[PDB]
Amino acid sequence: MEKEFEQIDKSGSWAAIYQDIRHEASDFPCRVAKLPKNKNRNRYRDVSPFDHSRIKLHQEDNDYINASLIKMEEAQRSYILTQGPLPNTCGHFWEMVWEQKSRGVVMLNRVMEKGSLKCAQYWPQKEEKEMIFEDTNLKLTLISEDIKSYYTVRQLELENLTTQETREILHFHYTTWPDFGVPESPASFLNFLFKVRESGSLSPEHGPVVVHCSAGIGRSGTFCLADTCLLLMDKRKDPSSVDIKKVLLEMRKFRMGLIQTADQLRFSYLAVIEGAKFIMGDSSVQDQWKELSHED
Ligand SMILES: NC(=O)[C@H](Cc1ccc([C@@H]2CC(=O)NS2(=O)=O)cc1)NC(=O)[C@H](Cc1ccccc1)NC(=O)c1ccccc1
Repeated sequence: MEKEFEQIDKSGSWAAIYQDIRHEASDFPCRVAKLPKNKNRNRYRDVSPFDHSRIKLHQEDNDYINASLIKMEEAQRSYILTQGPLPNTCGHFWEMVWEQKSRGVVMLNRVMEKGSLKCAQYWPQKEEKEMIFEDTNLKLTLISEDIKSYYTVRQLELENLTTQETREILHFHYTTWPDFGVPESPASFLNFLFKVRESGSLSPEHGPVVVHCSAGIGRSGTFCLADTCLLLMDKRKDPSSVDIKKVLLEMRKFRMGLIQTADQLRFSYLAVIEGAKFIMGDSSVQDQWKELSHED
C-alpha cells in the first residue's frame, strides 16, 4: 500500500480516490432510525445507522439508539460506532455498554467544539458527583483518571442498579483531534490506539469497544479503519495485500460515512504504514511513538 500512497500523493488525487469511495459506498435501509418517535434520539438527520447492523437496546419501550455494529469478520474484531450521546440518550448509551458487555469507550471528540455542543456530558467529571440515569437504572462513578497531554484515560464504575452488578469501564478520551481534522501526527494517533490495545479493551473476551466522536463516523471511522487494517496485515500471509480503500468500503456496509474527508483517508494510510513497522516485527517502534506523542 506504500507504493500506492506515493502514487496518489505524487498525483494529488486524494479527493478523487475518496470521492470514488463515497460514490461506491453501500446504501442500506435506515427505517427505524427514521421512525418519527426516534427523531430526538438522532443528533444528526443525515447520519443514521443501517437497520441491519444497528444496535438494539434490550427494552420493549423503544430499542433504538444511533449506534452500529461494525463486524470485521476477517480481522476478527467488532466495534460499535455511535454518535456522541444526546442529553436524553445518555442512559441509552450506558444501557448498551452494559448490555453489549463492552469493556472500553473511546471518545475522539470534545463536548464543545467550534462553540457548539457536539456531545452531552455523559460521564461524571468528579468522583463525588456520580451519575444516575433513572430511565435505564444505571449508575456511573468516576474512580480515577490519568490525564496526559492530548488524551485522558478514566477508570469508571458502571453499576446496573437493577441487577446490583458492577463493572469497570475504561474511558479513552482523545482530546486534541479536531472535527473534520486529523491527529497531530501518526505517532500521537498510534500511541493512543496502542494505549487502547494494551488495556485489553479490544480483546474478544469483552464485548465490542464503543467508539464515538460527534456523529460516530469521521474520527471514529478513522480510528477503526487504522485498527482493522493493522489487524489484517498481521494475520495475512502477505501484509502487502491489505487494501485500505477496500477495507473502508467493507466497514461502510455497517455504518455510513466512515472517514469524512480525503485528508483523514490519507492520514489513515500514514497511520497504517507507520504502524506496519510494529506489525512486521520491530518492538522498538512503539516506544518511539510514545516519545514522539509527548503525552507528558
Ligand atoms: N453533514 C454534517 O456536517 C453533519 C453531520 C456530521 C457531523 C459531525 C461530523 C464529524 C466529522 C469528523 O471528523 N468526525 S465526526 O463527529 O463524524 C461529520 C458529519 N450534518 C448536519 O450538520 C445536518 C445537515 C442536514 C440538515 C438538514 C437535512 C439533512 C442534513 N444538520 C443537522 O442534522 C441538523 C440537526 C439539528 C438542527 C438543524 C440541523
